[PDB]
Amino acid sequence: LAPGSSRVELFKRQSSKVPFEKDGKVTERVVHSFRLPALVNVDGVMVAIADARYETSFDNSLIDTVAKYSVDDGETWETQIAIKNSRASSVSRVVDPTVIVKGNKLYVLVGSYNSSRSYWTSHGDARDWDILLAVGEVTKSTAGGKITASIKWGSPVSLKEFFPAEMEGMHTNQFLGGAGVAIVASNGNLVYPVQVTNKKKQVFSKIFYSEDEGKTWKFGKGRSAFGCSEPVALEWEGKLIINTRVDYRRRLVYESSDMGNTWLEAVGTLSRVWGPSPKSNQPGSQSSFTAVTIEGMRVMLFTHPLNFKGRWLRDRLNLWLTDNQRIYNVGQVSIGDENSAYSSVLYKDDKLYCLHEINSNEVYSLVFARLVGELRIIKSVLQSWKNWDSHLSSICTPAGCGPAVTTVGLVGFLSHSATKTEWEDAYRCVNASTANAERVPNGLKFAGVGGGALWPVSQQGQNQRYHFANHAFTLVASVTIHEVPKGASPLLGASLDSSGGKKLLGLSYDKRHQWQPIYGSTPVTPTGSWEMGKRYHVVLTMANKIGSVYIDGEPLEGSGQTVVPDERTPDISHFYVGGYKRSGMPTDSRVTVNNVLLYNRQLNAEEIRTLFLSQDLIGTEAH
Repeated sequence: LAPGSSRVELFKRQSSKVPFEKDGKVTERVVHSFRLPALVNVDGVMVAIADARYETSFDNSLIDTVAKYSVDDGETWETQIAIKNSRASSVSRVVDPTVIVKGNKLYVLVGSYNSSRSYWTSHGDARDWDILLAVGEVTKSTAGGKITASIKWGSPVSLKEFFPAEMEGMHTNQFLGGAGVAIVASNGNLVYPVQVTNKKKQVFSKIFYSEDEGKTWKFGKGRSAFGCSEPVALEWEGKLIINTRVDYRRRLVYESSDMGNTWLEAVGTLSRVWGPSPKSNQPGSQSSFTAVTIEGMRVMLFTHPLNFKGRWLRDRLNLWLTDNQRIYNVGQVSIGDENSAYSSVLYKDDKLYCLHEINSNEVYSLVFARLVGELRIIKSVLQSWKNWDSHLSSICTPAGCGPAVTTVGLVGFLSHSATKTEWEDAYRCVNASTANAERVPNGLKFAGVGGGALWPVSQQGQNQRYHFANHAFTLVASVTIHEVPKGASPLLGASLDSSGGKKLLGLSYDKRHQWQPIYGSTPVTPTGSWEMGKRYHVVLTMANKIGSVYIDGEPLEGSGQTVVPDERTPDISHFYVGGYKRSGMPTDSRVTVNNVLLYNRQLNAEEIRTLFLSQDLIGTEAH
């Protein structure tokens, strides 16, 4: 939890009480565990919705959906049960409450089970299942000169009638919301990303939406891959972005521009960025994933535990900030090494909050945190992004001005800022490590075996912000060679392995004053010519499994070559710059590199030309 931030235990395990209604009687009952936080703003009233697991944290036990609401930004709260289970048995439960806010209404979708003690994904059929929608209506009043609010919960309605018996190649079994908070699309539709099972017990995500305020529901035709559960979605630039949990694998993120009719993996932005554990081989988690506008910039906030412990412990809830280009680790929201899996982040009236689980010995509370430090950090980073984008965009490029330098898809930029061991990302997300580097205006001058900079890709580890590079990228830099090498020496490239010996696409230079563009494993053909001391503009582009290298805005011989065998998807380890940064690699690159730009797409010809013409103008040095 960042400095300045603070929290309270709001839904306190084995302590907080809820109004338990049964057989027409209501008793204030202590709840063992609270899980599945959903925190929203309904017309000025903060509402925290969750599972009240009365007797045990075990999923298949007695659970009602609890709501707490506050009209003073979380200082004080009222408590209610928003949805009660069927009371059919000792383990009846309404589960995975998923919340949409629209106007003054809360739409809450829950699965409902009567007696099963088994996990829902293990059920061979739906005999124990129903899917219910309850609507809470929030009204504010000022009887008494002080703001008050109340929420009237309607009886739940089954939406089972809207669940088709079959979907393409399958027979449906059950579905649930993805938990947390869902959305109202810009066209007014209520949109729930849902997790669905078929009779083979596979799980997959779908979009389940309503065009008539929840009276009828439809499923989008398309779906995620199997294995994607607890989906969470937001709308971004006219598309749904569906961010899914994949146990034991990296999280898959999809985009859909037609209400779920078609799903495309967001390989160029957010898919596979977030791993569920350091080695991405443990269970995943529910995640808060929202689009908000902070100081005029639309961005997305995403949370997920880092889970260093493994299994479902899911310690170290981390918050991420992204404008769909750069992905910034705001930091750890939870405290120390506590288990802290599920969460919900709310941005309301320029304050940031998070309601999240803490788990000791399988007894769970929800803490309500005021993310003061986090918002401060976020605003600082966004200012940096807006400022560098503005700086680059405002440059009058050489003819009257030429086309603007493009910042669309610009993800990282290594320029003037650098410390003894790092070359700093102007966008503040991923620095490059360096060796044998001397600072020069807008870059670094390298020399000696082991010299160079390493801009990590898979080397980022659990969370891989540059994963998009495995699908498409453009890497741009200005370079100057100061010494003729003994053989061929590296200047710039994307490496598939840690050494730099296995390259996806790179540029080297040789003793015959020729460039050696390297296209994957293709035998290298030296080409062109360069002179010592002259600065050259280098662009490496990769898209559709094809690599190109440009020098001074012109593509080198060999460009347009396949760099990825059509079968697999690359796993780039890092970009190397100005050397391999590997003492074990035999080369000595004596070169200066300035202004390294990384884009998450293949730049077009005009864009490349503009960057070439504007090389002397883009540095961060004076700014």
